[PDB]
Amino acid sequence: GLSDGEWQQVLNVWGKVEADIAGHGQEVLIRLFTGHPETLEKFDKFKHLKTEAEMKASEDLKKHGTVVLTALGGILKKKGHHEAELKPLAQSHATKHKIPIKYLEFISDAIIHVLHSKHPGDFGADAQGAMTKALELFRNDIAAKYKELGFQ
Ligand code: HEM
Repeated sequence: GLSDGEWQQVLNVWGKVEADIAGHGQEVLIRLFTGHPETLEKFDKFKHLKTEAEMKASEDLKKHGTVVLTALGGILKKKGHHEAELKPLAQSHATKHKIPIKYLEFISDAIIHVLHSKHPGDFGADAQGAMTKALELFRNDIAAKYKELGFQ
């Protein structure tokens, strides 16, 4: 649960992402894969990537970063009223992709890391607080659907 002022911060931060969605999405995925190499094994289409240079050169990885962040941005713009948008993603990630909730924690922290890396000094303490709460709400509502499905 976020206040109006916290949502305002979230959507202000998101404007930074929307200026370069593919560059942000690429770096989020690279931070996830290099920091937590077990996550790469969930992607049949990226498991061939052995080095970060290959990851950086992959146009399909940048494409997938755009897909991921476009979906997250659509959820964030709902300011918590995201049941219809979140349900299909929870279902596909539990039943088809088999993504443990832990990996959603990993990517949440990676988003925070990339924002500081690309906007040093321009991602203030209030903005980090609000973004973190929004990603926690997203993860918690996914977790509720995972529990319904019995997925661990
Ligand atoms: C911010 C969190 C994330 C968002 C918004 C997101 C969004 C999406 C979307 C929109 C798709 C395509 C449609 C679908 O299959 O449902 C997708 C595919 C996928 N997601 Fe996620 N995702 C997230 C986190 C992750 C994480 C943490 C992993 C694994 C570590 C992951 C693994 C996958 C895989 C394996 C696919 C299928 C890729 C393919 O072969 O084309 N997702 N995701």
